[PDB]
Amino acid sequence: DADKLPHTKVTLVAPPQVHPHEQATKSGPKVVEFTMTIEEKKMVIDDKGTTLQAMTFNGSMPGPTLVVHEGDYVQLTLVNPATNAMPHNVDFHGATGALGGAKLTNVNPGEQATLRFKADRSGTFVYHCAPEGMVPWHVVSGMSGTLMVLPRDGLKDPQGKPLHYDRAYTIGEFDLYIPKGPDGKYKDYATLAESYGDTVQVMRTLTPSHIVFNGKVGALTGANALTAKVGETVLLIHSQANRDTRPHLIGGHGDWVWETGKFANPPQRDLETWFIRGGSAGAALYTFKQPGVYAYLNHNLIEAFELGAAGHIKVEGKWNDDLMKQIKAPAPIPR
Amino acid sequence: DADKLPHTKVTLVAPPQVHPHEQATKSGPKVVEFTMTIEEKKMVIDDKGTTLQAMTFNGSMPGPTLVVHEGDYVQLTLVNPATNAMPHNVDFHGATGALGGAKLTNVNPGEQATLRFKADRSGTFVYHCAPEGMVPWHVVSGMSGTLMVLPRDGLKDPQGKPLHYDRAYTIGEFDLYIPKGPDGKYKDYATLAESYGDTVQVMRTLTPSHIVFNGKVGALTGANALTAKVGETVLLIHSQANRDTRPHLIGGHGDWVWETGKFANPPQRDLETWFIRGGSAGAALYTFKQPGVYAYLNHNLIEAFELGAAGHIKVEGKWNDDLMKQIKAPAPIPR
Amino acid sequence: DADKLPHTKVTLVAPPQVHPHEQATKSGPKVVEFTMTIEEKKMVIDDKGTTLQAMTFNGSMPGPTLVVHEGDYVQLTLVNPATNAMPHNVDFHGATGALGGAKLTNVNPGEQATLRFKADRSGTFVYHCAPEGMVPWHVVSGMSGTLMVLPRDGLKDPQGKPLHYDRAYTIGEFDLYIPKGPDGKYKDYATLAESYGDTVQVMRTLTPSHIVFNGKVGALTGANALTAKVGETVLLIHSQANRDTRPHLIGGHGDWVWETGKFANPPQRDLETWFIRGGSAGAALYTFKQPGVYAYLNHNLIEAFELGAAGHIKVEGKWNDDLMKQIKAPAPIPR
Ligand SMILES: O=N[O-]
Ligand SMILES: O=N[O-]
Ligand SMILES: [Cu+2]
Ligand SMILES: [Cu+2]
Ligand SMILES: [Cu+2]
Ligand SMILES: [Cu+2]
Ligand SMILES: [Cu+2]
Ligand SMILES: [Cu+2]
Repeated sequence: DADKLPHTKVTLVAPPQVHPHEQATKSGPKVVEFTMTIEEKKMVIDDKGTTLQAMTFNGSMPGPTLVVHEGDYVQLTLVNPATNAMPHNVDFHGATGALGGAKLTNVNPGEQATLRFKADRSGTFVYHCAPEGMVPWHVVSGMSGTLMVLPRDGLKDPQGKPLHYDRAYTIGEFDLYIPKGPDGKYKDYATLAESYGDTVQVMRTLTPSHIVFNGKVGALTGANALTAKVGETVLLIHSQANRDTRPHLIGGHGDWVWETGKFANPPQRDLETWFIRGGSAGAALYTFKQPGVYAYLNHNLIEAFELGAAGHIKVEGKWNDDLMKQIKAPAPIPR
Repeated sequence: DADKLPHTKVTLVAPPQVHPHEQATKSGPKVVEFTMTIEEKKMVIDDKGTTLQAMTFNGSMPGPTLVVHEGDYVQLTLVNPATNAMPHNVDFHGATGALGGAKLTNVNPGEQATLRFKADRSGTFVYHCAPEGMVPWHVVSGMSGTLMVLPRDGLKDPQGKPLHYDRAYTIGEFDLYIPKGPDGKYKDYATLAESYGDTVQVMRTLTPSHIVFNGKVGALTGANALTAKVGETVLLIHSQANRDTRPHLIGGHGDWVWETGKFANPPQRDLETWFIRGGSAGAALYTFKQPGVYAYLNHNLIEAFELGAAGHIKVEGKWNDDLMKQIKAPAPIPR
Repeated sequence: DADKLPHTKVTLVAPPQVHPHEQATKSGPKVVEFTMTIEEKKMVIDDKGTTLQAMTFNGSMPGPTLVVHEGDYVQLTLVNPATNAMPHNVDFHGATGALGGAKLTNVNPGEQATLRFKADRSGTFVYHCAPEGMVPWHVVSGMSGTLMVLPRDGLKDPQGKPLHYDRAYTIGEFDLYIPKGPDGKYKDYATLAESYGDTVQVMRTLTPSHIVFNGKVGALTGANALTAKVGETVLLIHSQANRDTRPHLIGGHGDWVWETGKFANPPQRDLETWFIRGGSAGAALYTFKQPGVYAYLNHNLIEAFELGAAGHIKVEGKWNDDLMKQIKAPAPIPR
């Protein structure tokens, strides 16, 4: 009986980081408690000052990643402060029943609720807001994130050998539908409510205006690049709650990848590019072998470079000429 | 030799049901005989009364699912009544040769033809009309359905364990390209041929006006919701003859899924959302554990809730608080 | 050490053919040397005379396929002739470090460079141009191709059994973004640079004007249809550097398919339609069992038949009535 299990509290951290956690654990099932507080806020999403009347869990896109182990119970207190203007709820693709929890968590501004479910299936799973009658708007406006449910004995390759990472990063990719006025410029709305009708018109075209990692063009670049070093193994968690994407790490690979994001299935290896179906989260492991600034992107290259679905990984360490060597630098064609 | 095997006649049923059949069978190979009659008709596809100048196998979108076992031969009599305007035929993705049967089943109005092929590969396979030079149009206007070739000893998990279902449901998803006039309203055409030029313009934009399950918005909802109960295992067969989709059961999972639809391959488990490549049929098993109304949808949520790609499953039974419980109902935040 | 391994030179051949190679080999690792020369050129891409200001590796869309074996080193000399307008480079998805090679092969017109990398992972991998700030334009204008890294002991089925092909064909599929003038007709530009701004605005709409195999509508039809015969096994290599596609052989199957294109993973069998993610190359084997003209296409049928993503395979041999038979030819409905 779950009420009699030990309860532990986890403090969530902002993306792209993930809160500390164990992979293989000797611990038995717990009720792991989390709190998230909804925040509606206008956000600048590109270098030209275009804004999004956004909606978020915990003030970020994506929402923070919640990690537990298979057999644990997730107990979330969802808070919708009075400072907000719209109702919300939460649907966990990792949960069973009641439309993922959305039926049991309808919180209007000024309310909160607490939900518990058993995390009985391992994998990366999307959670997102889903108010009846306007699910897409709330999702495309920013309300999604990942629940990672690791197996108790950690991650395994297809032969049962253990796989281990030194660091997890979480990337949420958001297809945005920002309206334009008659002058062809993006509209800037004084209120969330005012953005609704025009935004739904754009959504229905199925053509996003921007596709961003972690909330804006350039979110994971420059000072905010992800970081690693040669010999380090990273897990890259990638969520897309509404639309397909095809992650790729330029100059690297997916050493082991769960593109459908479910760890009881054997991963695939050596992938150049993988595929995250809209409404899911997948995960890739990679162990760096070369230093340099890598790009991690959606390999529809228009969506990456023109619409924003690209970030970087700055990697420290020593260059390996056996893996790759510039035999002759760019020079005049022999005459 | 095929001519010397026992012949048997199966009566097809209208989607979303699937005609009665065995999973594991003791029976040996048979020539299984099916008849289908092409019906061109004007159908109402949304709640505003928009119409499609539709083309169907047997009067429904999708056509009925034909079920046989691996090793059986399928023998179809395709009738094109005199009252239709156009020539038609049939291409079975499950068959080998002559463009899937299409070159051997060219029936003009007033004609019929009979085709036999060996169903030597197990899986769900799309069949669709494919008249030379008119293929996209006949397919997007409704002419597709599923052939399921069950393995003789039934469905297997990756370790070879048997998987069994209590009820199969068949969902066809249709991307529709309905034209609009200068006033921005959907056009209503008196004849099939009248719809052609305008429909082709809309098709070339690759943007569907509507995406529907089983022929219309709301087809699998209300009185026509699918049904199940706690403890029951359903097989959800999903076809999309022209365009990708990404099925998801909200509040549930894909316990075992063949997203590429081919049963000699091992399935994957615990999927939140899977992927049906345009031009294919796939199949998912799920055993319900909670009662309630579930949504089964294409998890591009715009595609689902704005354009029509969603249905419901009403599930009877007892709520299980271990799996999910409302610890605290929505209430005001302590001030 | 790579410097001391034997070096051999391979002469590339024009798609759809692949240069002669072994599958299983007794040879040890080698540094395999290749040369490619970039050709910018205006090309006619459809039957009404529409032109693309194209960029190519070696004069063709796709660039030729490079075949080596796992553990070999690839050593490419990349030549950008004095007569081209733009800088180029190469990113091998099969290589590790320096953005796939891109940072080490920045060749302005009149320059060349030589890159070595270890092909330590088996599979079909995209290579494509990637000059900083112009990646999408160069890829969609035609600068991509496949590296096939064959395992030393050749292709294997899921149980470890060997799989052998008699002939490989390489199909590169290109989503094109050709601009239109105010009159609604496709623009025809005098120079490459003239095409830039307009092309970028089409690209951002995410809607291709054309999607073609090997450079143009009907490139692989008529006199240029691919060829085979009953009993022959072919390997069909399919690359898409920018956008998803869903290949299908009409009247056939993918007997064994690596849709993510990585040969250390077990393939899937009996596929009707497979899925090549944007930014990847995949591979399918089929053994022909019926003669006739097959269509090989992207099974979004609008993309295939309206936009151009279709070709043909003409197959010689003897019809097999057990696989498929016209029991009754089209004839009047009985009365
Ligand atoms: O490797 N894609 O830029
Ligand atoms: O079988 N696709 O036309
Ligand atoms: Cu919300
Ligand atoms: Cu969802
Ligand atoms: Cu037809
Ligand atoms: Cu087809
Ligand atoms: Cu280039
Ligand atoms: Cu690339």
